[PDB]
Amino acid sequence: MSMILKEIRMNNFKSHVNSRIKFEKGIVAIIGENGSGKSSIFEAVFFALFGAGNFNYDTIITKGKKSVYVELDFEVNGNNYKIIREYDSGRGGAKLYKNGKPYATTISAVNKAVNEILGVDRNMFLNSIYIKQGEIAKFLSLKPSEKLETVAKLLGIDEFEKCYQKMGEIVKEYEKRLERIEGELNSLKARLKEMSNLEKEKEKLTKFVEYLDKVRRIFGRNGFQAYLREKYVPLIQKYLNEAFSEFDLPYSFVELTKDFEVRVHAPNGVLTIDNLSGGEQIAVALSLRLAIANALIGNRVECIILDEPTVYLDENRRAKLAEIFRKVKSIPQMIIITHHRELEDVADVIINVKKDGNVSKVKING
Amino acid sequence: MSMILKEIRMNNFKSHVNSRIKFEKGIVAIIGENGSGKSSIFEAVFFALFGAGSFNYDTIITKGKKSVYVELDFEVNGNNYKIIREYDSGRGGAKLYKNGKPYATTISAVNKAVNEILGVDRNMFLNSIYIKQGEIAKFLSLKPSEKLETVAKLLGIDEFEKCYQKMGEIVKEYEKRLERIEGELNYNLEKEKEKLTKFVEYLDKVRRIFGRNGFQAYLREKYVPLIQKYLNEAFSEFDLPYSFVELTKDFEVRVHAPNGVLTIDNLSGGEQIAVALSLRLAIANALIGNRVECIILDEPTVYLDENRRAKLAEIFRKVKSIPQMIIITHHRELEDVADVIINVKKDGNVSKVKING
Ligand SMILES: Nc1ncnc2c1ncn2[C@@H]1O[C@H](COP(=O)(O)OP(=O)(O)O)[C@@H](O)[C@H]1O
Ligand SMILES: Nc1ncnc2c1ncn2[C@@H]1O[C@H](COP(=O)(O)OP(=O)(O)O)[C@@H](O)[C@H]1O
Ligand SMILES: [Mg+2]
Ligand SMILES: [Mg+2]
Repeated sequence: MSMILKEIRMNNFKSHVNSRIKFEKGIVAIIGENGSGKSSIFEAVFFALFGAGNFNYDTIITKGKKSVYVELDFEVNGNNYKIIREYDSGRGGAKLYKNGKPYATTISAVNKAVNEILGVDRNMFLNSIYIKQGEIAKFLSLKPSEKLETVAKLLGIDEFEKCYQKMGEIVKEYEKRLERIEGELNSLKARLKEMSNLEKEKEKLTKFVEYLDKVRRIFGRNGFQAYLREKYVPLIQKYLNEAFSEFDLPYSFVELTKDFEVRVHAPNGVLTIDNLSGGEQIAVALSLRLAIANALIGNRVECIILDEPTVYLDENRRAKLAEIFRKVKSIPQMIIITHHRELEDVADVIINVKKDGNVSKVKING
Repeated sequence: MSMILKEIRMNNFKSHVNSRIKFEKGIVAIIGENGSGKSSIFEAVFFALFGAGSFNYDTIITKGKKSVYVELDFEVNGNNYKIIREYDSGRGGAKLYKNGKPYATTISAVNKAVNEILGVDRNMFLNSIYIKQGEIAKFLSLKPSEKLETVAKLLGIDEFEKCYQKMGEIVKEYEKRLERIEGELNYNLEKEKEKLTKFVEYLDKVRRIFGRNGFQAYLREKYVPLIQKYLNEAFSEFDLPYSFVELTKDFEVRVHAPNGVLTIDNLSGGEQIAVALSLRLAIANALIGNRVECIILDEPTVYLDENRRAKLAEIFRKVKSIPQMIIITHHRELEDVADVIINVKKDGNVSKVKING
């Protein structure tokens, strides 16, 4: 389930000693000089949604201060939630309202409530709503085989591989111990009791080893991983094709393979993103990233946040992406953070951020 | 396998726009005012070894800049590696040399090469070479609960607990589908139904046989003998007045003194610190299999009262088994305890590194 952001109030959150930003649907541009406090705005949003995870409040509390307060009004499934998360000199606290009425009141409940509502862990969610600095540029830069890799990372594949490997550890540990035992099996009372128990341990470990190995395969490449691929690929390919129509790409059919290779079927070829022209390469890259976000949540994303989406792009490409932005319609609320003033011409609502001597200020114009 | 650090060159890495530090064996003290750029030096070392973990390049690139470059020369098993990891405006890259000759050239290969070389994941390694500010202090004050706990936190019980959740969340998913299946079966690929019900089975077998104390156990039968052995070898080097030190299968220290077994919260204050460093150092040896080559203590003195800072200083004098012990701090005194001394001074947002005495 995807949310639509509505409003946030913050107290002593890094450079935002006292800010109150209201978001609207359509295309919102958050324009402000580098370091003016743009990104903090969202860290606070995510702080409001999941709170501390054990991290250090020294990182979000305004330097000098010893208390921070974030209040976020968002919307999931039409229902309007207000979540407040505060911290005052050691004493934490959090509460969650639903359509005006109290719903959760303890840090523990609120966290549980929030995850019950969104339907995904903090990471899955974060990747379905937040696109990091110049990601679309870094992507076109990766070698083809690295473009597959980051799709898998975004889907949480590597997550399971990482576990496949930890299980591997345990397996081997139990195997070397089965060697350390087999050897030991090859005063007189205890020597015999120990011998029996060494046999006993042998029966115990050779049993767990088999288990682990099976559950190790499930974390592996053709276990749950393959399953996840088999589940997302189709969804991504469906949204990839919607995007191609939306951003008006001259191809009637885009395919995503299990390995996550984007294949664009054209007249005389079955090309890859790298075969596309810079203009189209940008379009496809956004399409893919927007698709993944859809796949991570199930349906279509409500709100998508693009942090400095035009960062490592030349002057000509920045312009193309700007035009591609103008095409977006299928995403109720797209938030664009940037220092490029031009992008304002692509927004329905603009929010200006300007640091005033280590104190972020927010004004609405355009 | 443990490494010995030799040298690192960095470009636009946080406060180090252009620094080049050369490390030497024995005891190296990295002294510099708070915030002068000491710790970044090592973040860069670790950046050179594993690259952007899972990460935001905005965090390591000098503010204003849009490119960072780290070049680390280290040594594992006598072999001398030079690993270079760079990032220029979106375009990443990495290469690894071995004894002068190219060995790995792609980010993907280098990472794979590095892990093939060290023999442990980024975390296991990191804990076998980097003692985080406070760790020591945490062992002299934390309750007997925290201790025996915070110990396993080091052996990696956390990473194992995430896979514990994964497992439960994979059974949940397998059940969501096993559902759709039954649905479709009422209102050939019933074989998928078999594969899934079978996995949900294996998953629950391990899920229970490893519950909250599943890894707890596994850990005890892998690091404990070693933590002890190494914990002992430390007691000797430090000249502790005990012939033997036991490690309860619960990661608790049992010092053996003439008047029977003695506990940590009952030993000499000066030995408290001494024992604490021995335990931590031991845990580092266990994590890697053999004796650590290089051990980095980041501000190992913070949280200690005047007197204790002095004791630890003197216990650092005794450390001869570790070929390279790197001390980071903003306590000038400690330079007395160093063979080499690297000074770090921030010159208006730009770290500078000098060599002295
Ligand atoms: N803990 C803090 N207390 C007060 N100000 C902070 C804190 N942490 C960071 N800042 C300020 O916030 C700025 C960085 O904010 P950020 O939102 O990342 O900017 P932007 O996204 O506009 O590039 C820095 O300019 C810094 O001075
Ligand atoms: N990305 C960055 N670009 C430039 N300077 C940075 C960056 N990140 C941190 N710093 C600066 O470096 C200092 C922190 O460096 P650090 O090496 O952690 O210090 P120390 O270890 O001496 O306490 C802070 O003083 C901070 O202002
Ligand atoms: Mg930003
Ligand atoms: Mg430091």
